[PDB]
Amino acid sequence: TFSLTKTRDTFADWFDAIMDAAELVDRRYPVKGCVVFRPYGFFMENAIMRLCEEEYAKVGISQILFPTVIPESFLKKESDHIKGFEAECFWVEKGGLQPLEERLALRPTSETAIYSMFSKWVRSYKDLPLKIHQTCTIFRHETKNTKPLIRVREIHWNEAHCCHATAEDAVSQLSDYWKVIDTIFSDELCFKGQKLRRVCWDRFPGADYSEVSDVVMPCGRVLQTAGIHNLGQRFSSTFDILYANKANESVHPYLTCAGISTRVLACALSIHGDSGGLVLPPLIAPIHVVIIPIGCGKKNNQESDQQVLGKVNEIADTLKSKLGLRVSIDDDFSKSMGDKLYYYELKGVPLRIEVGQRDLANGQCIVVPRDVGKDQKRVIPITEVMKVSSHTTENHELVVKNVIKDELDAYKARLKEKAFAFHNSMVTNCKSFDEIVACIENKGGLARFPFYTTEADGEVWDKKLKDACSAEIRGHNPDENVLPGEVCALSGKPAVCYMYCAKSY
Amino acid sequence: TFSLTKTRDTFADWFDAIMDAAELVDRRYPVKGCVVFRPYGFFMENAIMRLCEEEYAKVGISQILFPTVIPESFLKKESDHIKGFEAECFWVEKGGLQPLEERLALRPTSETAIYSMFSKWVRSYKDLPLKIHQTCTIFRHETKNTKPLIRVREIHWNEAHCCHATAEDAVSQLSDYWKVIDTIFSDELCFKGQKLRRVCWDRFPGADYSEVSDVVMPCGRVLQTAGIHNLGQRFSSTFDILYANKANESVHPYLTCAGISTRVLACALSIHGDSGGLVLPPLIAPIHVVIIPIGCGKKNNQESDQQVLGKVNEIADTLKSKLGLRVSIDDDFSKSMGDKLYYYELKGVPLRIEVGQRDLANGQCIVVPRDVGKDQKRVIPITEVMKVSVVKNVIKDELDAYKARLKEKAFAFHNSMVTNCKSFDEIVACIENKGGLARFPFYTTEADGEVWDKKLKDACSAEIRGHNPDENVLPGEVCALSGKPAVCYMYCAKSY
Ligand SMILES: Nc1ncnc2c1ncn2[C@@H]1O[C@H](COP(=O)(O)OC(=O)[C@@H]2CCCN2)[C@@H](O)[C@H]1O
Ligand SMILES: Nc1ncnc2c1ncn2[C@@H]1O[C@H](COP(=O)(O)OC(=O)[C@@H]2CCCN2)[C@@H](O)[C@H]1O
Repeated sequence: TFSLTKTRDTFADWFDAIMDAAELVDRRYPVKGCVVFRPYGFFMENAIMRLCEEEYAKVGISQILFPTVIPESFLKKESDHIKGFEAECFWVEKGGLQPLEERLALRPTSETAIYSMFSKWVRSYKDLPLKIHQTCTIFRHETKNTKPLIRVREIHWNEAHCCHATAEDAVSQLSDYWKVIDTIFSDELCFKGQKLRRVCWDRFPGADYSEVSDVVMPCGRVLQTAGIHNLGQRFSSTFDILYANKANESVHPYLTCAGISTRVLACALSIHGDSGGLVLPPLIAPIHVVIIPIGCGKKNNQESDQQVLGKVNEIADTLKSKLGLRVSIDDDFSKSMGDKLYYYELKGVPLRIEVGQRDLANGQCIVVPRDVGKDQKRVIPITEVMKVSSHTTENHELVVKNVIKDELDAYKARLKEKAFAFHNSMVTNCKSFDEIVACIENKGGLARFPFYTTEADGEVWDKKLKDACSAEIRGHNPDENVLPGEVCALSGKPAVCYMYCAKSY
Repeated sequence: TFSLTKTRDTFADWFDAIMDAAELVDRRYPVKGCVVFRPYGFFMENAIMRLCEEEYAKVGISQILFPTVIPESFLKKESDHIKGFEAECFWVEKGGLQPLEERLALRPTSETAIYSMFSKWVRSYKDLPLKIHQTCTIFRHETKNTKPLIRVREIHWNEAHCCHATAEDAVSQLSDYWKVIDTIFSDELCFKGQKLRRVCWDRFPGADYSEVSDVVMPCGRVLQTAGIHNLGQRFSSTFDILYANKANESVHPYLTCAGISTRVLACALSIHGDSGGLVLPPLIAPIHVVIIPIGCGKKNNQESDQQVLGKVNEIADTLKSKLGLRVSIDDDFSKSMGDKLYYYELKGVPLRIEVGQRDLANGQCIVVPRDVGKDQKRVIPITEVMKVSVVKNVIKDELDAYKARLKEKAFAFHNSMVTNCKSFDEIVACIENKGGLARFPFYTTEADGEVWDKKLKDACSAEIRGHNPDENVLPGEVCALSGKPAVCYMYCAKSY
């Protein structure tokens, strides 16, 4: 029976227990770090990735699918990329009883395979921009201490890869990627991450620079939940991607990529969760609304039951047909309300509506959002609940309005406000080594501090911080401008940026 | 430039040529049988699997995702299953530079993985039924004569697996799978296959029996394009799946499964295609309607061009926003009208809308369906094209009429490729000259029938595919081969 307040000290146990109790994943598959996505959990993952796919389509990035297997000669082409990943590669060496003539790696990430094909698809400036993405699984062997969604050896994800005529287009693409992240993470999943330029000594292998969303988790560690990279022209030279420009000069195009995985789901579940279990944003709720008939099955009350059950159906049909909501009806009269409520709250269903004989007589039903619970139940007339208004805007877009929709939207907005407040509370300004360390140890989250360099010699301080408190310098936000005359918290030299330090997953 | 006629003799080449010219897939990925799905092709495959997912969801089959890797120990548990699939296993043997403790197989199909987990998930009758499906790729190493979508080594597919309390529930599940297949194949993709109980000597390895859709391709060979299987209790025993029933008895549940792959897309493209290239059912058309401004860029005619382009945008906006259709505008004036026509013809765009000054002055536009072409173009008032009011619109009507024309023709093709035979000679003669499916009354559905299968393969390289149990045997009907009373009508064909 799941009942555990979700705090810094308890989160790790809370997460493992909720994974099982809500039947999201099954870790008992006998391959370490390869977890079964069970139905209730997979619906959430699929919803997140479908949204990504949909949003990528709107900004001209086309969905494709590559094979899982990458030939060894592809994977070894780019030096810095392969050294970064070679320990992570599963190798296929036989087909049946016979050895393959060329070994095949299961993709740890798809740059080497995709850019080998870009080399063929890109011959002229006419072929650019070339923007694709795929939703698939990748494979990482060396992943240690596996945790569902957060650190696994088979990882469900989406990767976008774009080929650009110029440096400026490449830079502009990064903003397009960030637009999609904000839509997914904040507008839809109601949480926030710290946007950073990753420290240059820990860039994506092969990248010219790497930008990330480091999300504060309830334990106080950060989780890298988006990776958005400018690969420059390095891969284009290695994989011989060349296009003839308008002057018929042969040019190496720029490459960019963006990746999100099951960690996005990890964040949404973890940040919004409470002592009763899950609290799901509407996007990823397999059931937006559970309607529960109450007080049925009484003696010589078969007629009243039919009327109650009849109205429950008319509510369900309106919510499904007119609003597109996912609705369930729990008409199992053997189960007590206590046991039903436990279960639906455990599973994080945003709204329950209770309809019974008495309330039906008064023309009312009870609507209870998941985050605030029974104490702040809403009495809403049944007529109002059935009330749907619609209009068409200038752009011929249908705008539907309804109280249950309003309640879902208000629910989202409360989750968002609470999640953003949590993030904001876990960014702490520090003016010294000691203040950063005490923050990491006592509070967790991100320690923000002015720092003297964004260049490679900053790694010296990354190591001291790691040794002192196991926190690492994650990066800085270039859009945050340092005040003149501010000094570096660590060296005393003039500050050129604010670095962010944290314990990482 | 693509202009290959699509006949029984040219189909194989026609298929290879249009895969490339339409940029559906890319065979130049240098692992044999592992092809890239390019954007235009992937839209199609994705539309088909999303529909399958949606339909399965509507009948209580929930989507899940299992790992790609299956440990060797799991894979070898069911004797006939492993004998059926061992040759086709890619074996993962190293993690980094280090050999793996236990070999991992890339899933050739997921029964052994999934039923190991059913064992853990099933405890009592209240856990049943348990119904799942997944869209993913599987791996079959031994596949030869690879051909995109039809015969590949990495195969994009959907597989559904259900666990049932009774034998009757398992039989009823097969009917649900079949309704979904009919929806996808016929209602949406506008083609037909022959439903058969697969001959018992050629069942799915580990199945009690197999049901299939064998679809007639333009070359006259048949392609197994759906596989729907009753696994009985065999796997449940092997993987220790047990449930406590209402009377607290420990009993084995019944398992069923169903699979569709990239072959569905293959059939749709192949059956509807013509000498101009693809002809796409609306479900898999990345673009339903291409709108083309015509007669623009003339000397001193910039005013009239912006009127034409303005109206072209108004039509696109109405079709996109009000009706939900996928619409593309080709206003690139640097390209010839001939090159545009050829391209959208080749890519199979259901409808072409042409808008020019001349037609704009009469308040009209030209609508050309892809299947019938410019000889049967429609001249439709623009106000009617813009009129939207169940949603009704003349362009939506043209897409529906187009869809119905595709179905009628593909169904007629199927029907013309089923030939009734009353003797061994007629079967051989049908197979050798006409192709398609040879249907004949036959004395048994059981294992002794394989003697005649062997004789037929030796004569003309055709095999007995199976029989449809729904077909009534005419009173007094005799077996075409033995003269004994017929108990079924077998279907024989050359296979892919
Ligand atoms: N073990 C794991 N378990 C779960 N999620 C993970 C794991 N490892 C990484 N992720 C998730 O994959 C995301 C993208 O990977 P990235 O940042 O290294 O960039 C790229 O790879 C580029 C972009 C696509 C093509 N390559 C990571 O940010 C993390 O959220
Ligand atoms: N090499 C290939 N290339 C393209 N498509 C293929 C290929 N091989 C097979 N198919 C396609 O996969 C389908 C399912 O395979 P099935 O019939 O043996 O049944 C099952 O597997 C059960 C049901 C799912 C879980 N197990 C085949 O009908 C064919 O359409």
